[PDB]
Amino acid sequence: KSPELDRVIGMIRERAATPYKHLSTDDDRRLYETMLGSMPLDDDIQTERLGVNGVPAEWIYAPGARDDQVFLYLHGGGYVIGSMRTHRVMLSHIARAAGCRVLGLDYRLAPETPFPAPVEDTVAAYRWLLAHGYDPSRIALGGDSAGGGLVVAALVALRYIGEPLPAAGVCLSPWIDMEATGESFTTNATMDPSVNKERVMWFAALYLGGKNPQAPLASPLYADLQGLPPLLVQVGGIETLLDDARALTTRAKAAGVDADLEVWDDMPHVWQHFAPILPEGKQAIARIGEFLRKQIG
Repeated sequence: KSPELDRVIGMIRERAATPYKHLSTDDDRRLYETMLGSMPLDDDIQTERLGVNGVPAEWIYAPGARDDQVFLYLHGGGYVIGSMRTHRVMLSHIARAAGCRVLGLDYRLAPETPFPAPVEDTVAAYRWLLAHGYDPSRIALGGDSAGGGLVVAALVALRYIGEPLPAAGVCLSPWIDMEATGESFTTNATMDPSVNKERVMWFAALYLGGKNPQAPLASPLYADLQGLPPLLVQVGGIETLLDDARALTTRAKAAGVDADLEVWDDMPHVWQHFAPILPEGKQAIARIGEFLRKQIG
């Protein structure tokens, strides 16, 4: 009922109103860009496009950034849409809050390049960091929705191929279950203005390219989470993805991982995206900054 929240909900509903199933993939991508395009990058943010082991990526950082601390970021958008164009402003807020550099990946999207391309890209990028002298103890992975699941999957993959693990993971409204079996997909169906089971199914079919929906790297709900670094998980109380965040946290703790779950009342899917215009978004990002400062600081 805050005016700021009302405004965010309005922007979300305007996008969510448009029939996406009749749109070309690129029109769906652009529709996402359109929603977020009204919030410009601060004038003092530095960015640079580059390839990291072949993956298109972008440095994003505010003045006074510690150049040795890196938040490797995986954007959301169902593994189908999203990019630094949609995510760079939020990332600049996190960068500034954490006092670190962000390295955001424009990782391979489906249907052009389906699962497990994003996991491969995340590993390639992390290997690039290590090859260029960044210390695992000063690197954290982060991601929202699809990217949030990808953080977990990438961490498991890295352990499986014997890479030194990074210091932490951050998951924002993580999507960890291709089949959308979480009960909140039923109970929060009318509470959640952004995300519903239909749309998730749409993304999963495109991401999977016919592969097993329960594959641990697509659905880390089924992955071995042993040995992962401390996780911060944020999610909104009205989200259909609420149970994905809870299930991830429960499974991580059972695996002996240090996982902290924050359920933010009344907040929509990836509300941190609207930090420039939403107090709760700035508050949540401040929390992320504190977590990163603790882990990679």
